[PDB]
Amino acid sequence: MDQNNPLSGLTHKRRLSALGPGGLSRERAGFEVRDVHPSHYGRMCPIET
DNA sequence: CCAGATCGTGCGACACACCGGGCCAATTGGCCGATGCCGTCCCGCGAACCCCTCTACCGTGTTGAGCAGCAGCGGCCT
Repeated sequence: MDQNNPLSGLTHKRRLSALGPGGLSRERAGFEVRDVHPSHYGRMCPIET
């Protein structure tokens, strides 16, 4: 857990990660899975990454 | 004006300067010689330490991209 301050701890939760066991690895993602789809509106923040 | 500080000079004392004598104190420091406790070693036995061996109802299966070489096949050529 990341405990610099209340905001950092809260933002450690509410995090969606696309890489891990069963996901896609860091070096393999193209440039289409790293884009802001127009369906992100209200489901995933386009600024905070 | 003239009298003590400074110094000259003088007499003595005198603290040693000598360089040579003639004995001594302190203080030895060696181990001398004699006595005694510890290191080393050679067993002595025993606890453990590691290796080898055998047991016979029977039981039968584990991403993308780039570049290059090989196998199968269409189709001439004889």
